[PDB]
Amino acid sequence: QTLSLTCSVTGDSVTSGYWSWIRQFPGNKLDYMGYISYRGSTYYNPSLKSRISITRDTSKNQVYLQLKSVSSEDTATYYCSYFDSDDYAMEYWGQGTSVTVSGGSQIVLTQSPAIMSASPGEKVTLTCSASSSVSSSHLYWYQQKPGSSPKLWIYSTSNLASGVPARFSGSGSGTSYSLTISSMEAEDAASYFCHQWSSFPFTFGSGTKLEIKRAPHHHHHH
Amino acid sequence: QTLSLTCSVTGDSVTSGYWSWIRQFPGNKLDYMGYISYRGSTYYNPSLKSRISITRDTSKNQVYLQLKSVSSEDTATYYCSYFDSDDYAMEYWGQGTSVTVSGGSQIVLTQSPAIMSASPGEKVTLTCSASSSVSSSHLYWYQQKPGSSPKLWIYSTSNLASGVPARFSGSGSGTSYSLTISSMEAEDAASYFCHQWSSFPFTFGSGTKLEIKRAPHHHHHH
Amino acid sequence: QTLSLTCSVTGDSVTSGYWSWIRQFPGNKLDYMGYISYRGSTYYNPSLKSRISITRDTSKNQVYLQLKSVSSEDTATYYCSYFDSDDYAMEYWGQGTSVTVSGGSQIVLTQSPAIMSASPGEKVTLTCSASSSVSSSHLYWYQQKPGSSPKLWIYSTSNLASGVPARFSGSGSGTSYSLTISSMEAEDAASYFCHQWSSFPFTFGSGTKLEIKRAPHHHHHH
Ligand code: NI
Repeated sequence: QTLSLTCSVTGDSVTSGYWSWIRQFPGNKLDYMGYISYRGSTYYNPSLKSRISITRDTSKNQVYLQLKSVSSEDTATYYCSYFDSDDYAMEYWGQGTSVTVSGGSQIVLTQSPAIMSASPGEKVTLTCSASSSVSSSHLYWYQQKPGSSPKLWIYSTSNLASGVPARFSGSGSGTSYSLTISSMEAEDAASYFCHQWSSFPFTFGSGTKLEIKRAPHHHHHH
Repeated sequence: QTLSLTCSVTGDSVTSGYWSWIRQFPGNKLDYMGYISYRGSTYYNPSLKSRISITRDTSKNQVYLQLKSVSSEDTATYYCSYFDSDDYAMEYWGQGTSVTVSGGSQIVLTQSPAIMSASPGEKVTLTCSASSSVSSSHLYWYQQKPGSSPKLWIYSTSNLASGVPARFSGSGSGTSYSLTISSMEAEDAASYFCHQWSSFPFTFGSGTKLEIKRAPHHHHHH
Repeated sequence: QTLSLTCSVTGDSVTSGYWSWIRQFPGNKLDYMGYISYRGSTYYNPSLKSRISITRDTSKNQVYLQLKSVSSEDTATYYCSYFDSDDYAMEYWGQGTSVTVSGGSQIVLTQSPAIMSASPGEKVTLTCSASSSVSSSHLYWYQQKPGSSPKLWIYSTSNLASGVPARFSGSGSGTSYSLTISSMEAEDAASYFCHQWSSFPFTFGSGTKLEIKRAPHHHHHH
């Protein structure tokens, strides 16, 4: 029983780049499966390799993911991301197709805490601990709102994607990195995953779910 | 005026299976349109048949839905689900394309209540009443969070999709089935639809919207 | 460095219509890029024209968006909408593919306020001010819930898409238009954008984010 999914984020055009498949398990732990480059070369995450096969068909203009010998373990939502660059670097993510099946070492990134509780205007600080050293220009932060696919929020440790509101910043180097918000705003109620792609295989943090309380209220009418 | 939508969840590969179109009306009442099998055979829901036409093109690797003679009544969001099995059973849903048009018997599943209000840690119990007897291994439960497409939560009455947190269980047989949560968790704030596919045509419940209160608070500072 | 995206909302079938690309910037300001018609003719928004190129391939059954000379400014989420009509008028939107890049006159519609705070059952009233006169049958209202793509809520100023709950209405003419809800309902917690397509180039309002308070509570146990 094989899993076969299609991807088609990019159009015609396109002269290079890297299509990568990524799955998110329930629990939200993100997993980097592998990629296929324009000139045909692929990379599969060792955790599989024997099972996974990424391919493409410029004839149909579709990129495929074949995950042989599936089992309830592969139940997750699958994303297909496209990545290109010179100095300018483009990154777009597909929608996530949710898959459910029935039959019942690297740089590990440690997100903490698993769920930060914040009221509005409050200063917020999230930490990501890398099980080893990671190039500071290959450390990324993604924001994900329930139902949406990951949005590149901060790239190269401290650089804010265009449009990220000023209240955000990104600190770090070597094994300890962090993201902070000068002061909540409820539009920041999401999940933040740190990402590292300097060491193969590429990894993601477990997640911090960020959500704000309501703020105080009183009843001295009174 | 015809409605023409495409689907492409599966990739190359694939040696069988059943692509099925399903629409969700505003109100969230889900509707099972029909399916097309790999070896070419189709099934259309009687409510239409004269209007609907499902087809595929392995050349473009796309599955199509043609719904002739549309009218404001067909305004809904359309999903394309793929279903395969031996003993292992794969099921993945497309994204939902939202359609809006302007011009102004079976086993009916009864969800109840239409909207359960729960605080955290509370025991929760949702009921689904079938207008007739339904095979207990063809009764399914789907969870849908606003904006997302249905996620297979429980299959065969009481079996939890991999990753469904332990606090969930599924009771039932014959005409009365139910789903319960040992104790809320706000991540359970979604909609739960029961599904039956033992009797043609296949049907879905109306929906229960599940959402939690906040929990108590006090002000004895004091 | 060019941006190349694909679209495939429509299926085979289809005898005309207009595929249009629209981007939404972080901040949510919506932007109308252009369209391509079935018989091949295109229209590009003047803000670009030199950069944008819309095309299609009936061979692959895909519609493309090529946005040459990208820069962090084009970071947004891109939608592909399909529009057809005789008297019956079909409109469906794609999913939004989120794009992020790194390198650091018309009828302007003014949404107000940028964020209305409402408790349940309350009468709500949102206003849209057009920098000039707009045909009242080319003024539209879209609802967007975080993570979802715009849903056509009201068309031709005052006509409710099928399924829009009765509590909604749409007032206006000439330069001032408005949308109202007879009484909240928390399922109305979304964003509402007014849209005008009588004058080229077509425009969208900035957005009003609509969200309800909780309602009062007391503690006289007591
Ligand atoms: Ni109180």
